[PDB]
Amino acid sequence: VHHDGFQTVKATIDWEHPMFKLYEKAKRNGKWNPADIDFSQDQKDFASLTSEEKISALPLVAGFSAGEEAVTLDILPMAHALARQGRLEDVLFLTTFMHDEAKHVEMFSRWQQAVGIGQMDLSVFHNDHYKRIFYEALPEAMNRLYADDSPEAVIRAATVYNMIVEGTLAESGFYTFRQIYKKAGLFPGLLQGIDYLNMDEGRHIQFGIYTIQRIVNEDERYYELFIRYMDELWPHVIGYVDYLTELGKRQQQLARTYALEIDYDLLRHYVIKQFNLRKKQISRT
Amino acid sequence: VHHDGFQTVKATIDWEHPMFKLYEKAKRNGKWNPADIDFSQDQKDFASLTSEEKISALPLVAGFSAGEEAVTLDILPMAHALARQGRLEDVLFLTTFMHDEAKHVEMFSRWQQAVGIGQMDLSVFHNDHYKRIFYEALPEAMNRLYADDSPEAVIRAATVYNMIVEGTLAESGFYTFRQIYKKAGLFPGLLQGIDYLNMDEGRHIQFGIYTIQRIVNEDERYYELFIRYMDELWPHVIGYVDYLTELGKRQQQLARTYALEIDYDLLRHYVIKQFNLRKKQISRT
Ligand SMILES: CCCCCCCCCCCCCCCC(=O)O
Ligand SMILES: CCCCCCCCCCCCCCCC(=O)O
Ligand SMILES: [Fe+2]
Ligand SMILES: [Fe+2]
Ligand SMILES: [Fe+2]
Ligand SMILES: [Fe+2]
Ligand SMILES: [Mn+2]
Ligand SMILES: [Mn+2]
Repeated sequence: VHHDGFQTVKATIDWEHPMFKLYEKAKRNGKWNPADIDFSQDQKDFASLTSEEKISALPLVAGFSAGEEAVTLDILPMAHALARQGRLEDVLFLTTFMHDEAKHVEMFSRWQQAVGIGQMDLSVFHNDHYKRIFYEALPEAMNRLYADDSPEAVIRAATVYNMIVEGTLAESGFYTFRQIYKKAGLFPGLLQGIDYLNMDEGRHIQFGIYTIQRIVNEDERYYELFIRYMDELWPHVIGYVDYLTELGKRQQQLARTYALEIDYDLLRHYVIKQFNLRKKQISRT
Repeated sequence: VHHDGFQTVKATIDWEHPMFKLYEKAKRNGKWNPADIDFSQDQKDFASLTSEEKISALPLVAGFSAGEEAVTLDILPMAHALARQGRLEDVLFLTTFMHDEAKHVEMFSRWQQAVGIGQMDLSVFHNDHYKRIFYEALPEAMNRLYADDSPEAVIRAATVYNMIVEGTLAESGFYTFRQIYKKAGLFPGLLQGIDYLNMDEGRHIQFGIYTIQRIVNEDERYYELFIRYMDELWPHVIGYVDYLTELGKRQQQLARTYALEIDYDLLRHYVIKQFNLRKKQISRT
C-alpha cells in the first residue's frame, strides 16, 4: 500500500535508537569477506582423512549450511513487518543482519566447494527433528508476519529465529566446532569463518532480545508466551542434538586418529545452558 | 510455507551466476560508511547562504531523502519473490542492494542533521507527480509481488524501481547535484556522498537490466510491456522535473552569488536522454 510520508523528510533518523546504534556497530564490525578466507589447508586436511574420518564433520556442516540458507530467506518477513510498522531504524539494522547471513551461507558453501564435497547431498544428515525446526517451524513463524504482525506473532517469530535457531543451536554449533576441530588442528579456514560468524551473530541475538523485550514491556503476559514458545521447540532442539551425538559416537575414527577426547555430555550440557541463558535474557518486567 | 530442501546442502552456490558475480563486486566496492563523511564544511556553507539561497537547495534533497527511504522499504517484496522462486544468487546480491539503500537514507539524513534542517518538513517540495511515483506507483508495483510474481509483475516492478526511479530520476539527480554545487565549491561532504551513491547505483541498475532481460528472453512480447511501462511513468517523471525547474527559475540568487550558468534546459535534456538510454539497455531479442 501507499506511503503516507517519509521519516527522513519530515524529520531525521532517530540517532539515539538502540537499533540505529546496533546498525552503526554492524557497519564498523562487518567488513569481513568469505572470499578472502584461505581454504587451501582445509582442502589438504580433508584429503588426508580416510572416508570414515571425512564424514565426521559433515553432519555439523550440513546443519549449518541449511540453517544459514534458511535464516537468509526467512528474515525477509520480519523486515517487511517492521517496515510496515514504520520502524525505520530496525529496518536499517536488518539490512546488515540479512547481508551477514548471505556471507554465512557463502562461507560454508565455499568450504564445501574447496574440500571437494560440493556435489554431495548433505540432506541425509537432517533428521526429523531438524526438519521440524528448519524446514517447517522457522518459515511458518516468519511467514505468518505477512498477514499477522500482532505482538504474539512477532514474539513467536523472534523466539524461533533469534532465541532457538541462532541463540541456542547456532551458538552451540560454534562451540562444538571449537571443541572438536580446533583441538585437532583441522580446517583453519573453516574455523576462521566460524569466528567471524560468531561475532556477527552476537548482534543478531541483541536484535532478538530487543524485539522480544520491547513487546514484553507492553504487557507482562507476553513473557509467559515467550517461555511457552521456547519450551515447545526444546524437544526438537534436543532431538537433533541427540541425533548428532549418536552419529558422533558411532563413527569415532577421527577422534581416535587425532587423539581427541570428545565429551559429548559436555556438548549436551552446553546446549541446555544456552537454552536457559536465552530465557534469562528476557525479563517479565 | 515450508522449505523443500536447500541449495547449499544439495549442491553449492552457482559461482558463475551473474548475480553472484555482482554480489562479489558489491562486497569489494561497498565498504564506504556515511558515518565517516565530514559534513563540518557543509554546515558552514549552509549557514553562510541567505534564507533565499538556503531553500534553493532543499527541493532536490527532499526528493532524494524520500526516494532513498522509499526504495529501502520497497525492495523487500522483490527479494521475497526471488527467494520464493529459489533464485538464491539473486537474493545474496539483493542483501547488498538493500544495505546500500540503507546507507543512502542515512547519508542524506546525516546531511540534513548536520546543516540544521532536520526539524524542517521537506514534504512541501513533493508535488503531485512526485507522489504519484514515490508514494503510490512504486510501492504498488513492488507489493504486488507478494501475491503475483508472474513475469509481467516482475518486469513492471523492475521497470518502475530500477529503470525509472533509479535509472532515470536518481541518475539525473546525481548529475544535477554536480552541475550546481560542484562548480560552486559548496557542500563537499554531500558531493562525496553523491559520488559513493552513484557508484552503488551503477550496480543496482545492472540487477534491473539482468532481471528485465531474462524475462524478455523467454518471450519477446514482454519487451513491448517494458516499453509501455516506461512510457506510462514518463508524464510523472517530466512533471516532477518541470516542477523542480519552475522552483529553480523562480529563485536565482544562488546561481548569481556563485556565478553559475544553471542550464535548466540542459538538465531537462539530460533526463530525456537518460530515459531513452535506459530503454536501450534492454533488447527485444
Ligand atoms: C553435538 C552438539 C550439537 C550442537 C548443536 C549443533 C547445531 C548445528 C547448527 C545449525 C544451526 C545454524 C543456524 C544459523 C542461524 C544464524 O546464523 O542467525
Ligand atoms: C531539474 C532537474 C531534475 C533532475 C531529477 C531529480 C530527481 C530527484 C531524485 C529523487 C529520486 C531518488 C531515488 C533513489 C533510487 C536508488 O537509490 O536506488
Ligand atoms: Fe544470525
Ligand atoms: Fe525423535
Ligand atoms: Fe539503488
Ligand atoms: Fe502536472
Ligand atoms: Mn548466520
Ligand atoms: Mn539509492
